[PDB]
Amino acid sequence: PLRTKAVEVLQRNSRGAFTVPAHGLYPYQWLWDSAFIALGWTQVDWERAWQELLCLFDYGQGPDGMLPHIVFHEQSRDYFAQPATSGITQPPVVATVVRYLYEKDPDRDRARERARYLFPKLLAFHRWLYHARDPYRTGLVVIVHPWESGMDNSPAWDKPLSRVPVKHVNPDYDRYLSLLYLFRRLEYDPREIYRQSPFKVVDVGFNAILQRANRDLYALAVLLQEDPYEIEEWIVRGEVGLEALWDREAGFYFSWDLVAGEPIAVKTSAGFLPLFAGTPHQGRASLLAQEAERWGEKARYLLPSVDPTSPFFEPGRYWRGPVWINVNWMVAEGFRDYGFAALAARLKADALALMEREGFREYYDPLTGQGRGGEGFSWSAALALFWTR
Repeated sequence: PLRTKAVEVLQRNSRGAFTVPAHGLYPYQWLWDSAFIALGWTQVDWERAWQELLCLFDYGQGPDGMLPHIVFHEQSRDYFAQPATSGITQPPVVATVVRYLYEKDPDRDRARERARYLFPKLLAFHRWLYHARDPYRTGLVVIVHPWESGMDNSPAWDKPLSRVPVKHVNPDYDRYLSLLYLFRRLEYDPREIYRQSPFKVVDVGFNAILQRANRDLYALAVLLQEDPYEIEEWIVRGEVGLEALWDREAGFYFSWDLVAGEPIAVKTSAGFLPLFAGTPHQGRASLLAQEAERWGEKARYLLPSVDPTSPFFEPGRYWRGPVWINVNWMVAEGFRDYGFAALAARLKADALALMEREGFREYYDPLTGQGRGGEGFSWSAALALFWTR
């Protein structure tokens, strides 16, 4: 059965206080993955759920507040000296997860201590994001590397990647490396990099996840009687920003290319995420529902990472068509919030169906349902568990 196997995947991937994204990988912890995985652990051990995140912050956060998309522990970690880490970040879904753990932990004493310990660290991460990636206080942050979107080869990044002057067991990169070399040359000065990076994009997914996190960080601040001053500012500006990404003519949310100074006219699953942030009004959400329905007419399993009718659509190629469980989850949550129960139910049904038939894989072919990528993929198992709690 799904749940028992899911728990087996997590234990197997467990390395003390953190969980590796998939089987066969080195003992490295990932920011985005660990957040989703924590939700999974709530169905097994709450202390272990909390430890996943404590480990991420304690061993991965620097004095500037940034949370690296990867912490190179190179070893197992005991429950709550400094390992190496990446120099970039990834989707900040963590605050949304921490709010859940805090509100649902049966042990109230533990919840208060863990939430109070993590709050300032969460504040620091959000602060870094805006100070470093939104210096002009627009309300929107930019990613300087396609990897930061957590959707590596999304077709939306194609053009942007083009201008760049030159995790998986199963065996572009030239340009991904160039950016890192540039960041190195600039000795990672936030001010300089934001100004010089040849790749600067306002990712709709990254920002929607961040706006939802801001909203949840605020709730956490009030419940713990912390000062919400800074969070309030991010929320108000963020509300204006995310909604600006809506393209009336195309009837969809697009990411923006600030280098070119234009919207990236490519419809991907990330464009549905503002539903998760809760910014659109009902009319806009229904246009999104209609679009998701359109996609369902060309794919068997719901929510391909890219419009099935898009010329960039490829059924089994990472983020260029395949179905992802974490995205199905966030989008379903959002549709439910706007009253599209049936659409939300379909997303969950397809997600559970895929994992039941193929097991816990990284992504799935939307036309055949074939599993792809890593095996025993952690947040597919974690979300299977959290999904059916």
